[PDB]
Amino acid sequence: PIVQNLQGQMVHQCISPRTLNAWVKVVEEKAFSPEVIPMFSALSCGATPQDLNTMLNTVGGHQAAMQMLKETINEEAAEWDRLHPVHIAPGQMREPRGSDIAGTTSTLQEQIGWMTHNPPIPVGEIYKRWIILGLNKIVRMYSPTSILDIRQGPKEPFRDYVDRFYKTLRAEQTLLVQNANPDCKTILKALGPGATLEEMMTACQ
Amino acid sequence: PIVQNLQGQMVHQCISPRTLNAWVKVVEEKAFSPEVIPMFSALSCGATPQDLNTMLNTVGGHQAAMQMLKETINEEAAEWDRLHPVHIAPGQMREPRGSDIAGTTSTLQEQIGWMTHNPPIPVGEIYKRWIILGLNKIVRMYSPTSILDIRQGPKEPFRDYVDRFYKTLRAEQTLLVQNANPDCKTILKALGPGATLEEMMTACQ
Amino acid sequence: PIVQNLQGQMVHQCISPRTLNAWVKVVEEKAFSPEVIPMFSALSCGATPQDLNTMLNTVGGHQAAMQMLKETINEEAAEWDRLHPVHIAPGQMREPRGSDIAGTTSTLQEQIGWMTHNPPIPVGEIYKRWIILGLNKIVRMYSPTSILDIRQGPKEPFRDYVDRFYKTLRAEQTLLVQNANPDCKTILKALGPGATLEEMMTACQ
Amino acid sequence: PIVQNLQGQMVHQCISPRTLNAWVKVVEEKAFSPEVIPMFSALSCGATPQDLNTMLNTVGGHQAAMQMLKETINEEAAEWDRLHPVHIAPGQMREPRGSDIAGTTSTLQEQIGWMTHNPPIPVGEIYKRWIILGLNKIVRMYSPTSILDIRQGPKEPFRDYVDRFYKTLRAEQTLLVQNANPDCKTILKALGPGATLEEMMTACQ
Amino acid sequence: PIVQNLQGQMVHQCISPRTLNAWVKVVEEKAFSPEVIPMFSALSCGATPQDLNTMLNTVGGHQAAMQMLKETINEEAAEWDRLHPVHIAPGQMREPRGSDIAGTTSTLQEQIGWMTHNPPIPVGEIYKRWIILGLNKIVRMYSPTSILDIRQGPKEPFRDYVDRFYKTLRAEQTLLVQNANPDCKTILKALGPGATLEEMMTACQ
Amino acid sequence: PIVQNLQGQMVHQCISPRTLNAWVKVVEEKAFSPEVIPMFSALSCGATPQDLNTMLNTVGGHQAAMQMLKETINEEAAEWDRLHPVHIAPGQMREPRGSDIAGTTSTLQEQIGWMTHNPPIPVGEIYKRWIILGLNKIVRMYSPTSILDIRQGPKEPFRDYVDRFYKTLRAEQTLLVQNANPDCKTILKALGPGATLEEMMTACQ
Ligand SMILES: O=C(O)c1c(C(=O)O)c(C(=O)O)c(C(=O)O)c(C(=O)O)c1C(=O)O
Repeated sequence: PIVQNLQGQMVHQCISPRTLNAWVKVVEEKAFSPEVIPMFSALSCGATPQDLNTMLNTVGGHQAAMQMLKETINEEAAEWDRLHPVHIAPGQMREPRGSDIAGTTSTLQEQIGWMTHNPPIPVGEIYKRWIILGLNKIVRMYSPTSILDIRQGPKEPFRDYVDRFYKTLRAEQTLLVQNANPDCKTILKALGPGATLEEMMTACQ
Repeated sequence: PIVQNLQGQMVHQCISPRTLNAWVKVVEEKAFSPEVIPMFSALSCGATPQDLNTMLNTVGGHQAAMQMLKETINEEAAEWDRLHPVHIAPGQMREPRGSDIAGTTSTLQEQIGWMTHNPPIPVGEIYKRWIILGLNKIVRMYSPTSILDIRQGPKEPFRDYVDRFYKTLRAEQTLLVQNANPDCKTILKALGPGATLEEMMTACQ
Repeated sequence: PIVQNLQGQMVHQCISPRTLNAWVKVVEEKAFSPEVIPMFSALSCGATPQDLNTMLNTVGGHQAAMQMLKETINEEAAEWDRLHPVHIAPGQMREPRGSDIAGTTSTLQEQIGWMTHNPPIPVGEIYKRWIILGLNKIVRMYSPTSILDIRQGPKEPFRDYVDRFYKTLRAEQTLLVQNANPDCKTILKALGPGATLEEMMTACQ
Repeated sequence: PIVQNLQGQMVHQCISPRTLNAWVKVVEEKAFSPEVIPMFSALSCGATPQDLNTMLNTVGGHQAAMQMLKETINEEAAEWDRLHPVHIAPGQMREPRGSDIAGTTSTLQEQIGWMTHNPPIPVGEIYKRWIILGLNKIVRMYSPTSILDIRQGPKEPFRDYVDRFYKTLRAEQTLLVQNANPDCKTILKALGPGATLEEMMTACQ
Repeated sequence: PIVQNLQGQMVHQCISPRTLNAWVKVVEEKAFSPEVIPMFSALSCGATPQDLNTMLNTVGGHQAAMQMLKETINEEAAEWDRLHPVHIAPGQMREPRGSDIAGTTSTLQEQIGWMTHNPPIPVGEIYKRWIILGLNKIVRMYSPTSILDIRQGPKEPFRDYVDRFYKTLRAEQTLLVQNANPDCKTILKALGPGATLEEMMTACQ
Repeated sequence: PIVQNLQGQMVHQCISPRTLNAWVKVVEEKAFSPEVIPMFSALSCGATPQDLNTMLNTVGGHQAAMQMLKETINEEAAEWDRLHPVHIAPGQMREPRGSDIAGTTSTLQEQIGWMTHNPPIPVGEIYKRWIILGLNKIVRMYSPTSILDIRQGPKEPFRDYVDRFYKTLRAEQTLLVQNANPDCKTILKALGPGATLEEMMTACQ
């Protein structure tokens, strides 16, 4: 990543073994559950494109997902090149193409040059956005259940049902009441409109 | 978070893999037991709003709770906007709205600008207060037992009973004596008024 | 905590995830065995009152103990206010009350101001003393056995007996010989007065 | 490795116990699965040739692989010497031979001298390229299955089949449709040409 | 401990949670096996007397040993006071007594003052020597077996026997041949005088 | 060890708990498998003689090996004294004897003085060489099998056989073909001379 040193200059630092292991382990344990995306984003804080490829490339499983991700990245790269055509002046900085942002045709030094320029050409942040776009599609693809099929069991605590409901809604990216069981549905219908989730949860507790 | 470097300037630092993992693990292991709140507060020391959302968003379970939390945050944000209406001067700092404090409509750079201003506009601390307000409501909601139902068993050591009593009181946010078993109740009644907890515990040991 | 930076100024630093976890784990594993107190003291090196409350508040169990601790803290705070009555001059430092030392009515900034003043008003150290006073009372309360009941078994190695003896004495805060078994008692009686523990242990080995 | 200090000079640092352990553990757990190579590359960020040999030499198993790697390294070293023949001026820097790049005939001090020269003679990066060339050959050798033999089972979810397919293709370094089972093959044939992987995966979900 | 900062001044640093845990764990796992002493010495590098007491006091078991250690420390302290009698000049440094070196009657500030004086009065190193003296006595006391009773079994590999022999000798603080089994004894007798351990081990392999 | 600080001076640093634990654990898990030596060398990067003794002395088992190591060290020390006889000028640096290099008769301060002199008298590196010489002898002694006895089983994959072969050769410090099983021997004989290991392994795959 690029970080501020103690003196206050923006310097490149090696990606840490702790960061590398954290990402690999979270993918092993959580696959593409929605909460993996904000973990990815936080673990890649200050990442160069090189770092971002490192993180993606260190994943051993899920190669169907990783191939879908490349497709998304290539679509975003092509759209970048459409909006940002490029024409080298000796010792000067060239303008990044899509594949330079994605780290496949740019060097680490070029990446550092862009990201620490004044003003910065934030190739790490641009690439991270494309990756997250791609990961969101994967999360939704691998979401196993429609919210229409999240219905409260006859003996299921309301809390547990609501957990399943909003878990599913998050992965999928009135119905809460309609899908409740008969006893809690009746209680919730008599709360009237504009009840908060807290009030519903209290009511069916 | 925003931290003091070695030289003494307030700089942004990436949230650490250790911090991220600690929060996720404490929620996995403790759910919304009351002691999770001071852990949250300590793990988010110096946090930007971005960091605070990261921590909340990396939680995979408990989505009923996370949705209740958003409701609380939105109520606190709306009350902020009521008390702090906002009117951009080129190169100048805009005033934060509720949704800027909550990190949903403000950039990391804006957040850093506010938090390191002289005097600081402490958007991380303001947001953390709203979050803790929300978490406290959740702790109380998920508190399983009334203090009225914490009663000492016939063979239950007084210490163990008092542990359950104050554990419950903490989650719920004279009765100690009334809920004691017959033998310890008699001992405690004869200590008279103004006995300390230490003296009660000694007496029934 | 407040620490010396690399340059040599006294700066506030966030309490680390490692420190937080170490304290929580030691309480989980050891409860109020006497050795927990020096661990507490070492883990809270340079602690502000805020840090000290964090450590105490992150403990999930033992709420009978934590309530006894508050009582001790309140007694020490009241005695502080008796010896140190307080009368704000714009931009000047106010004098700390007991509840300010205990971190319940003082801000982090006030705490830093006191602890880094020249000379320092060491509110973290003062509060830590009160807490340790309280923890010592708890260790003694939870000490399960009188030293009078630590007696050497007929087949019990002398070393193991002495371990139990001094373990108990430490928790409780001639008898070694009297409580020894008949065979070792006879050996120890013939060593005469002024035998070291080493010599006794050698003698009964 | 060679790193930037806080002041901004390029200094040698000892390889960390964390880095050493991470590499050894990844080889123990993953052997020569393709994802081990980007992990190697990231763990050896800023590595001297000495560091690179350390990492390779700390591997206890897989000595057939490590011997094949030496062969590749020696071929790359010989090709370096063919393109870069060398002729010592007192106190001056000598030009590196292949075996100097590979760290077998150069000292740590010579390596640091080359890597921190202006412009740098990047012996660590040159050697890392040769090593990765060698590791790629090993990954391919140890790839157990031809892509021709990755065929979807009659009850096998399409996702799981695609995972196996691209996993195999990666190790090996239209067919997706041809190797699908009859039911999904029919669905995929009716999508027509130019279907994305996402669309295929959606179609057979 | 007292350490050199980045600038090069001798500063106090808090004892780390990692150091504290390492010591406690090594005592839990190894008790007073001889190798615990060099681990102690290395873990207490730069330690103040306060740090040294912390390490000793965090040990929960082995209180017979810890009491023997105090006896040794008190003997060394008394001998210090015999050789170094002491007579306070306002703002000046007082001379340390034995109990000041042992950290029982000196403050952390006094300890830092002595250890960072020019020339240093190395109270941490002096105390560490007394502690190690004490620990050595304990290692020897808890050594379970005489070297006279380490004899090679009829089927026991010579290597394993030599391991037991020198393990015992280390704890206890020609015979190798005499205690060997008949077959290896005969081989070793025919090597003649001045055989190295390597040659003996080769001979009986 | 001696390290470069952030400013760029060569300073002494305490050996870290992580380093100490890594060495102890690698010896526990791997004993004197050949790969332990490069791990030792990397873990003792920048080590003083004091640090090197610490690492060796913290090993609890393998005392036959540790005694053989001392013998090797004493032979290397005696040869040092033969080549480097020594004659103290007030405030000046004395010349190191063999036992000073081995850290048994020199102080930490003397060691630092030699290692940071201009030019450095690299006593840590000199001692490390002697230790590694000694460790190599031990690796070879504890090598359990002659390369003559590594022969491919009738059903043994060629890869697994080659792994055992080069593993053994490494510990021991044409035959590959001769020791292959009949079927692979025939294949390898028909490749002709100058086949690479890769080509042999491909051929028998
Ligand atoms: O191994 C490290 O270099 C390290 C250490 C460490 O010195 O033990 C610590 C640490 O002080 O405990 C920390 C840490 O602050 O938690 C880190 C870390 O930043 O994660 C590291 C490390 O860089 O790995």
